[PDB]
Amino acid sequence: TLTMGFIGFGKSANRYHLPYLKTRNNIKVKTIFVRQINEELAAPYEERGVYFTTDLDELLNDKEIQVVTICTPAHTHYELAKKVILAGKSVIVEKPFCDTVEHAKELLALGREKGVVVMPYQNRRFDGDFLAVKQVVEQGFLGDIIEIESHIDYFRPGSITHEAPKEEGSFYSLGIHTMDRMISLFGRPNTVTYDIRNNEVEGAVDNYFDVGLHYGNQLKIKLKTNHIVAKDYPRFIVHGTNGSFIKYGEDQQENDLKAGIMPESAGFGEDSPMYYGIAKYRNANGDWIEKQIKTPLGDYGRFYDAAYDTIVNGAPKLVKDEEAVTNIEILENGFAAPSPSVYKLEALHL
Amino acid sequence: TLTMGFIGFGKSANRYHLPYLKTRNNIKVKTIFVRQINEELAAPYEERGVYFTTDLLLQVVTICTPAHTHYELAKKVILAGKSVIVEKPFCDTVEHAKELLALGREKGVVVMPYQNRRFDGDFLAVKQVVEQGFLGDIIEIESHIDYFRPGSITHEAPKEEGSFYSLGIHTMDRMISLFGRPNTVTYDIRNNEVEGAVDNYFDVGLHYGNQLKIKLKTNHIVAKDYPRFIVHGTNGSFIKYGEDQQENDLKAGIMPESAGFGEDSPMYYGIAKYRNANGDWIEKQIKTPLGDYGRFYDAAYDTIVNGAPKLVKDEEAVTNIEILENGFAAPSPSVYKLEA
Amino acid sequence: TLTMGFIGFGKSANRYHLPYLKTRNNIKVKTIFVRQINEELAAPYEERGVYFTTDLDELLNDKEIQVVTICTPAHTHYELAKKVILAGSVIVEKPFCDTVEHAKELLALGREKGVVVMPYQNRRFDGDFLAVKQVVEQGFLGDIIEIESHIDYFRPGSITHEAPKEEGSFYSLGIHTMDRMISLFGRPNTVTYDIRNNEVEGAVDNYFDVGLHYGNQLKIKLKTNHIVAKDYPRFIVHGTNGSFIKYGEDQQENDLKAGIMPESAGFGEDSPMYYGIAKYRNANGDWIEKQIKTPLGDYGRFYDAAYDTIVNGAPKLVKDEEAVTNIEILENGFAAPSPSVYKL
Amino acid sequence: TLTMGFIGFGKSANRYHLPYLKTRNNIKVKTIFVRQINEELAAPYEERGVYFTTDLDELLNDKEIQVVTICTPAHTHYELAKKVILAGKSVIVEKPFCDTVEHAKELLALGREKGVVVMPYQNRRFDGDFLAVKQVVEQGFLGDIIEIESHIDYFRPGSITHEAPKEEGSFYSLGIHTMDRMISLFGRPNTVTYDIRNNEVEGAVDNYFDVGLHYGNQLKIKLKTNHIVAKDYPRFIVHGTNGSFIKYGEDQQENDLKAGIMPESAGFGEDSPMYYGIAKYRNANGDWIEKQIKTPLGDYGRFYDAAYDTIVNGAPKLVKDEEAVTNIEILENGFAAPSPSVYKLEALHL
Amino acid sequence: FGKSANRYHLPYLKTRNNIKVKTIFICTPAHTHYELSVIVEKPFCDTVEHAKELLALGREKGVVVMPYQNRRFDGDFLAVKQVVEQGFLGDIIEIESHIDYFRPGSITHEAPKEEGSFYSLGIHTMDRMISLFGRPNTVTYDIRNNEVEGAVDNYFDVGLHYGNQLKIKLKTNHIVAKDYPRFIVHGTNGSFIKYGEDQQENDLKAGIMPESAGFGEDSPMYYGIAKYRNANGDWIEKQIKTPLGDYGRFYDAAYDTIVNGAPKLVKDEEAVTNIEILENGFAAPSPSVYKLEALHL
Amino acid sequence: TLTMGFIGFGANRYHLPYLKTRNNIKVKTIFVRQINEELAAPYEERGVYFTTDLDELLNDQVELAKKVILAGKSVIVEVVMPYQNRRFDGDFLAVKQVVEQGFLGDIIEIESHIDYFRPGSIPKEEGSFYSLGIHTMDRMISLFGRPNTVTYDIRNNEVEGAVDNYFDVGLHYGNQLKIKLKTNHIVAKDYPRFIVHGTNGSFIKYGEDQQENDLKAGIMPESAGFGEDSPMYYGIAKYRNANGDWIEKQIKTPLGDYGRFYDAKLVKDEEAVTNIEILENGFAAPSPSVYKLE
Repeated sequence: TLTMGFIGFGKSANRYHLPYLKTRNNIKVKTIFVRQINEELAAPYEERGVYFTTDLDELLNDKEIQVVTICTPAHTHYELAKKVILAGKSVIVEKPFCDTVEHAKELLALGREKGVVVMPYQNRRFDGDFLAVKQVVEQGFLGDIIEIESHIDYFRPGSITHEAPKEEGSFYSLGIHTMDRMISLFGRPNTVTYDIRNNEVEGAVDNYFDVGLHYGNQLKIKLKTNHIVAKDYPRFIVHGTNGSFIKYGEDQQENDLKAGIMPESAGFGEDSPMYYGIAKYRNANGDWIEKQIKTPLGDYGRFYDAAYDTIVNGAPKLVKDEEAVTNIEILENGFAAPSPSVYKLEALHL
Repeated sequence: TLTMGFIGFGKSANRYHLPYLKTRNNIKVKTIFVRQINEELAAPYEERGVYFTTDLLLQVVTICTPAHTHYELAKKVILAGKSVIVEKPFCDTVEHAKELLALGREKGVVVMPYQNRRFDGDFLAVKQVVEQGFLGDIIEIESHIDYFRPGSITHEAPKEEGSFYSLGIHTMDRMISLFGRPNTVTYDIRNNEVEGAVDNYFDVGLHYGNQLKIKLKTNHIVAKDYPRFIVHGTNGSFIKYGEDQQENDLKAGIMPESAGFGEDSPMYYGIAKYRNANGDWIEKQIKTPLGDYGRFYDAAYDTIVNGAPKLVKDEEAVTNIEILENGFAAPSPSVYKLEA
Repeated sequence: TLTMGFIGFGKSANRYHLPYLKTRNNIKVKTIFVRQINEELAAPYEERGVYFTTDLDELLNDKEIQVVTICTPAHTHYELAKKVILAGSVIVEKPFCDTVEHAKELLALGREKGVVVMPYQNRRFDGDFLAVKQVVEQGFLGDIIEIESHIDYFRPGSITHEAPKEEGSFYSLGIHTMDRMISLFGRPNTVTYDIRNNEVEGAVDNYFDVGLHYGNQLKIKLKTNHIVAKDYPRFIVHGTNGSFIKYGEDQQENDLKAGIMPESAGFGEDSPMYYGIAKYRNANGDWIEKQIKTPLGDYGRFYDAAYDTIVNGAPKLVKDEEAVTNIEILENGFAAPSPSVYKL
Repeated sequence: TLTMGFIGFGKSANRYHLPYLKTRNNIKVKTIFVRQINEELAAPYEERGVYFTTDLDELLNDKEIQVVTICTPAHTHYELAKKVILAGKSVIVEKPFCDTVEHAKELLALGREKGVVVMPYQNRRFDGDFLAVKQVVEQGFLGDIIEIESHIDYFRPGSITHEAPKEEGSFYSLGIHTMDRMISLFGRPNTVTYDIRNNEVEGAVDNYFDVGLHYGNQLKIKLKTNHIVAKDYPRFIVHGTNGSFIKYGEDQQENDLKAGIMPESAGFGEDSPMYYGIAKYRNANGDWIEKQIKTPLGDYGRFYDAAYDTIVNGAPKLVKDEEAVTNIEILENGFAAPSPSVYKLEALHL
Repeated sequence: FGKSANRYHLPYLKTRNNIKVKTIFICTPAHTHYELSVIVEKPFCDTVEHAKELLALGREKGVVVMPYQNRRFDGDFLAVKQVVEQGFLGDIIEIESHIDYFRPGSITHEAPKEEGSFYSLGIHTMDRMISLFGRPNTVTYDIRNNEVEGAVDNYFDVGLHYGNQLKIKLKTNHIVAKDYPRFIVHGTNGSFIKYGEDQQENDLKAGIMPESAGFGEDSPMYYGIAKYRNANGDWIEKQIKTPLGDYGRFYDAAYDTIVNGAPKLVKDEEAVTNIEILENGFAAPSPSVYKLEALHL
Repeated sequence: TLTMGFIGFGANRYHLPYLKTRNNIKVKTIFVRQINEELAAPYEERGVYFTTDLDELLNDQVELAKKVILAGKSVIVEVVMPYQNRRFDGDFLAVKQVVEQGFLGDIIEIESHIDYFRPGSIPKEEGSFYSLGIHTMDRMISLFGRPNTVTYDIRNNEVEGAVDNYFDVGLHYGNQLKIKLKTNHIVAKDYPRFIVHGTNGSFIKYGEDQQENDLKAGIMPESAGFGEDSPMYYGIAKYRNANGDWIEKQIKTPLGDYGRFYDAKLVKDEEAVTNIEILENGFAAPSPSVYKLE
C-alpha cells in the first residue's frame, strides 16, 4: 500500500484531501506536519494511526513516507516541494505548483534525476460538469470542436475591494483550475488573449478575467470568471461542427463538503437531473438529435487514485509536465503587459 | 410630405425599405433609379405611382446599390440639394466618412448611415432595461448573431464583404449608440473553416475603463444558440433569447402592414433577475418592444422636416467605421486604443 | 337592418347564437318559436324586442322575418327546413340534412324561391382553426403533407344508447372539423373511414377516424374519441418546410358555460401556454422555432357573414359545394361496415 | 372636475399617489401642505398648477378644495382626518385609518353627518394578482370557494429585531392590505384565528403572522406573512368545489415605482405571462380544463377614479364603512390575547 | 384481515425470511382497537389514558407494544428528514405537511371521531413530524367537515408550535383540484419544496408488488427542490433525489427489538403525544388552542 | 456454450458489437467471397475466422435462407426465427411494461411512430413499410396478437410513382382496441414515440431508444451509460385509480438491450407468419385499401 504524509493541516487539507482519503484502503496517511498542533482539529485523526509533528525533518527523514502532499500558503510551495524531492519522496502540490515558470521546470527536472513523481494537485479535473464535457469531446460525435467557453462566476459585489499581488487574484486562484483541464484535453495553445482586471476597484487585485486560448485557426476555448453575474451562464458551452453541448450547473462536491456532507454518504457528488447537459447534433443522415447526457460522477478522490496507480504501478502521470509548465506560463504572462493583451506561445522543448 | 428616391432596387430595397414605406403616408417615393430595370419585381410599385429610370434633379435619396459605389454615389447626391440615407457600408474608409459628413454639413443636407437594427425588438428590450437602470452599473454585455451554416463562407475576398462588416456593423452600432466611444478594442476576426477565406467569425470586445465591456460575436457553427443578449449589472441581469422576427416574416412573404408583424413570442421575452434596494430578488419577464424597421424613416422624417436631431450621430458613424477598419490594421487577435 | 326568427330556444340558441347577436345591432330578433315557453329565459329577451310564440305558423307566416335559424333537435331539421323554405332564408344548425339528396333538394329548392340556404358552421371561427388557417395561407411550412384534427373528450360511459346516424359523434362533431378543413383544401379525391363505439357495440358512433386523401401528397385526418386522458394536440400540421403543433381548443365554449358573455373583455381569448408552436426552415436552410399568437375567435362572425350575403349580396360563407361535399362524406360513412373506403 | 389637496409630501405621496394623478384629467391637485418643501421634489409639480405651503390653514380654508388626502405620519391620522372633516371636505386617509376601532366609527359618523365622504386609502385593492382572484371568484366557475390563502413574504432574516408598538409590526403594516381586499370580497367573518410573533427575536415586534378568517363552516381565508421564505409560496391559492386557481408572482407596480418607472411608461401594470395564474376546474359535464388567466391590469390610480366617481357622481363608495371597521377590529384583537388565539366576531350595526 | 392486511403488510413480508406469518383471525376496525407484544394499527388508541394503560400493561408481561407508523418510511418524508438532518437550511422556522385529494361529496355521513380524517390521516403526518421535532409546546386546531355542517370531519388544519421560532402545520382537504407541495420546508438559510407523494400506495393499488423492480420508485419530475445560501452567501438551487421508500422497513425495526432488542422504532413518548394531540383537537368546538404540558411516564 | 456463424458481414452495427460480451457464444466464419480486410480488420484481430467457402460455413451450430436451413444448422433471418431486435428498445419496453400491469385498464388505442425529416431522401421489399414498418408492427403483434382486419395507406408523399416512404396502418383488434403504425419522412416536429390510451388513462412517450444513435456515434454496448434514456423523455402516464383520484407520474424507461435477443422460442411462429402476411396483403389492392384476416 501507499504510505503518505502531509505538510499543512488547513482548510484545503481538511476538505479536498483527507475526507476522500478515509475511503481509500490502499492509501496510508502516516504523519501530518503542522506549525502548531490544534488538539481539537487533530484528535479526530489521531484516533487513527495518524501522527502530527511540529518538526518537518521528522517526516522528511522518515523512510516510510513515499509521497507527501503540500497544502500550505503559496509563498512556501517552491521551497517545500524542493525539500521533499530532496529526500526520496514524491510530491503533490496545491496551487500554485510554483511561483515562476522557471522554478516549475526546475522542480520537474529535479524529480526526474531523483526518480520520484512531482505533480501539481488538479482535483477539479474530476468535476462532474468537466467530466461530462470531457466524455462528449472524447466521443467526438459533436464533430470538430471550434469553441468551448468555461465559466466560474459568482454574484458577490463588494467581495474583492483591496489591492494585492497577482498571486492572490481570481485568474491565479480560479483560472488555474479551468485553464488546467482545458489544456489537459486540447494541449498547449499557440496564442493567448488576456482580459484581466477588477470591475469594481481600479487597482485592486483582479476579480475578473476573460482569457482566450487559440488553437490553430478553428478552435478557441474561453476562460471566464466574473464576481457579478446575477443569472448564471452555462457552466460549459461547447460548439462543434456537428452540434453543441450546453451544461448548466456546477459540481456540488464543494457545497456538500461545506455543508458537513462527506464523500462516503450516498449520492455524494451526484448531479441533479435537471442539470444534465443537453446535446443537439445532427448525425450523418442529417438527422437532428437532442438528448441529455447523464452527468459523470464527480469524485475528487479520483486524483488520489491516479497518484496511487502512478507511483506503485508506474502508470502514466495524471498531470503531464508539459501541461503543468504551460499552466504557469499562461498564468504568468497575463501580467506581462497592461490588459487587454496578446501573447504567443513557442513550442515546449523539455 | 417627404419625397425620396432610391439609388438601387436590389434584394434590400425590396425587403427593408419599400415594404415599410407603404404605410408612411407622409412619405412619397417619386422615383427609383436602377441600371437594368426588372418590371416583374417593379410592377406592383409602378402601379402605385413610382417611376423608374436609369439616369439622374428635382429632397433625399436612399443608396442601396452594390456596396462599392456607396461613397461615389454618396458624395454625388450631396453635391445635389438632396439629403442622404446610405446603407452599410456607409463609407469604405474613416476619412471618406468624415468627408461626406463635412460636405453634408456645409451643403445644407442631412447625411447618416442606415442603422435599421437600432429598431430590432431584442435590442429595444435591452435598451429599455438599460435606460430604466434598475440593473445598476452595467459591467458586461454580449450581443450575438449566429447561424449554423457549416460550409457557407468558403472563399477569399476583401474585408468589405465578410461577417464582421456585414452582420458585425449592426451589433457594434446599436451598442455604441448606447455607451459611446470605447477606450480600446479587442479583435479576434477569422474564418473557422477556410484558413484564408473572408472572415466568417469574429469576437470583438469594446472596453470602457475598468467597469464596462461589451462583446460582439458571430459564428456560423452554432447548433444551440446563445441568448441574443446577455446583460450583467451590479444589481442584476437580463438575458434575452430569440432574434427579432421582422426579417424572417419578410422572407415568408409577410409584410409590415399585416397583424402580429414584428411581435415577439412570449416564450422569448427576456428575463430580468435583480435585487432592489431592500435586497429582495426579483425575477420577471420583460415584454419585448415591437420591432419596426419603418421607424428609421419616421425618425428621419422628424429630422429633415421637423429639424429634430438625427438618429445616428456623427461621433457614432465615424467611431463605427474606425473600430470596423482597425480590426485589420494587424493580424488578429490584436488590440487597438481609441482616442477622442 | 336584417330581421330574423329562431325555431328552438334550447341550449344552442341560448349559447352560440343569442349572446353573440347582443352586440350585433343591424340584426333584429323579432320572434322565437318553441314547443313550451320557459318565461325565466324568455323575460330577459322579452324585455327587449322579441316575441315568444308557441304556434309555428306565427313565425313562418310573418312578412318581415327574412331569415330564421333552426336550432331544434336533428330529428326534425329536414322537414322544418322546408317550411321556412316554402316562404321568405334559412340557417340550419348542425346537422344540415341526413342524406346528400335531401341536402341537394333543400339547397336547390331554395334557389327556386329566392332565399339563401346555408348551414351553421360557427366553428369555422375557432381560434385554433384560424391559426392553422393563418399558417397555411402564408405557407411558410411549404406544401402541407398532412394535417391532424382532434375533438376529444374523456367521458367513459358517456354514449351507451343506439340512435340514428344523425345523433352520432361523426355527424355532431365530425361535421365541424371536416367542414373547415374542406373549406381550406376543397373537395377530396377519396375518403377513408372507421366509425364505431369503442364501448358499446350496438350504441351510436362515439368514436371516429376519418381520412381525406387529397391526391398523393396531402392527407388531412379527423379524429374524435371519448376516451382520451392525455390530449393529442388540437391541431397537427406537417409541411415540406416545417411543422405547426397547436394544443388547446378555442375557449368561447368554456367561457360561455362559465357565464362569460361575448361582449365581455377577454372573451374567447386563448392563453400563451397554448399558443401554436411553429418550426420550419427558410430558404437559407436555417431552423426557426417560434410561437404563433392565437387569433381571437368570434362565433358571431358567422351571422356577420350571413348578414352580407343577405343584404349586400356578398358571397355566401358556406359554399353549396362544401355543404354538399360535407354531407356526402358524412353519409357514405355508413354505406358499408367499418372500416371502409369511398371515392368522390 | 374634482379639486383636491394633500396634507404631506413624503415618500408615499410621491410614489402611490401623485405619479398616478398626473393622468386623470378630471382631477386637479391645487395645494400640497408640508412642514418643509423640498424645491427639488416639488419643482416638477410646481411646473404644473400645484401650490406648496407650510401653513395648514392655507389648505383647510381653501373653499375650492373638495377632498384632501392625508399621507403624513400615522400617529397624526385621527387628528387631521377630523380637522379636515370639520371643514366641508371629504377625506382619503393612508394607513392606518385610525388607531382605535372607536375612533374609526367616530370619523365615519362625523363624516355622514358633515355630509362628506370618508374612506381609508386601500390601493392594494388594485394589485394585479388580487384582481385576478377577484375576477375568477365572481365569474364563479370554481364553484363554492372553500379555501383561499394569501401571501406577502420576503427573505430578510435579521431585518426585524427591535421591540416596538403593535402599529409598527407586519400585521399592521402588511396585514391591513391582504385582509382588507379579502374582506371587501367575502365580508365580515364569524371568527378569526391568530398566529402572531417574531420568529427571530422573542420580544421583538411581529415580523410574522398567520391569520385565519372563518366564514361559516365551509370557507376559510388565510392571511400569511413570513420574513424568512427563500422559495416563494404562491401569491394566491384558491380552492373551490369545482377546482382551483393558483397564482404566482406579485404585482410589480411597487418594484417599478421603486425603480423609477412611472405609471405612464410602457408595460407598467402588466403582468409577466409566465406568472398568469393557472385555473384547473371541471365543467358541469365533468370535463377538466386547465388554462392560464391573463392577469388584469394593476393600477393604483383606479382608487382616485373611484373616489372621483363617488364624490362627483354620487356613486357608491369603494371602502365600505363595515369593511373599514372590521379591518381595525381584527387587527386590534390580534393583540387582545396572547398568540395563538381565537376571537369571535359579532355582527356590526353602525 | 382485509384492506390494510392485504395492502400495507403481507406483500412486504412475502420477501422477509426472518419473519413468518401464520394464523390471522392486528388491523381491527378503528372502533374496536383498545381491547385487543402487540402491533396496533392506526389509530393506536382512542383516549390518552387508554393509550398509556394499554402500553403500561405491556411493560408488565414483559412484551413490546408499539403502534404501526409505516409512513415514517414514505419517500417524501425521508427526503425532508435527510435535508433537516444535514441542516444546510439552517434553523427550521416552518414546515407544512399536506395530504389532500379531490373527492367532493365523498364524506357526507356522521360517525365517531376516531374514524375521521384527523384520526385516520392526521396521525400519519403528525407522527413523523413528532418523531423529528418532538412534543410541541402548544397546538392549534381547525377541524371540520367543509361539505356537511355536522358530518364526521373530512378536513383539518393543525399547527404544532415549537417555541417562538418553529411551527409546523398538518393539513388535509378532500377538495383540492390543484395540489400543494407534499412538504414545504422553510429555514433561516433556505427552503426545500417537495411535490409528489410516495408511490408505494399507487403501485400497491396497481397490483405491482414490493418484490419487483421500480416499486416505490419516485420520478425526477418530483424530486424535491432545495434553494439556500452557503456561508459565502451564494444562492444554490438543486434537486435532491428522493430516498427509496419501503413500508416493510417497519418490521425490520420491530423485529429488531423482539429478537435483538434494538431501540423501539416508535418511542413511547411519541405515540402517547400523538393520541394526546388527536383527542384534544376535540376537547372544544373548533377552532381552538390546546397548551401541551411536559410528559412523564 | 454454443457456436455460431454469420451468413454475411457488414451487421457490424446491430449484431457483433452486442455478441462480444456473451461468453457462452462465439462467432466462426462470415460467408463472404470478397471479405475486404479494409473493413473486417477489427473482427479479424479477434479470434474469429474470415472465410469465403460455402460449405466451410455450411458444415461444422447456428431464399439464401433455404440453404442455411437445409443443413442441420439453425438460422435467424432479418430452431428458426427472424431477427426482431427492436423488441428490446426502451420505448417499446416501456409501453409494454405499462400494459402488463395495465393500470390504464383496457387499452383502446395506441400509435407507434418512427419518423424523420429527410425531404428528398428517396419493389415492396425496398419499401419503407417493409423495412421500417415490420419493426413497429412486429412488437405490437407480439403483445396483443393477431388482428381481425387491417387498414392500409401506403404511398410516397415525395414523387407520385416511387417506392413507399410513408404509411398509416391500423390493426383493428375487434371493436374496442385499435393500434396504428405510422411512418413519415417529412416531420419537422416529431409526434410522441408511442401514444397509449385506455379506459382509465394514457401514457405518452417521447424520444426513441438511443442504442442506434450510440452505435452510429462510436459508442459500443459494453460501455457505461450505453442505451440509457434521458429523464427528459421518460414516459408520462395520466390515469385514475379505483378511488377516482387522478395520478400523473413519469415512468423510468427500461434499459434497451438489443443483445437480449441472442440470449433467447421468443419469436412465436404465428406472430412470424402473421407479420409477413400483412406486409404482403398491404400491396394487393391499390391504396388506400383494406384487408380482412382469417
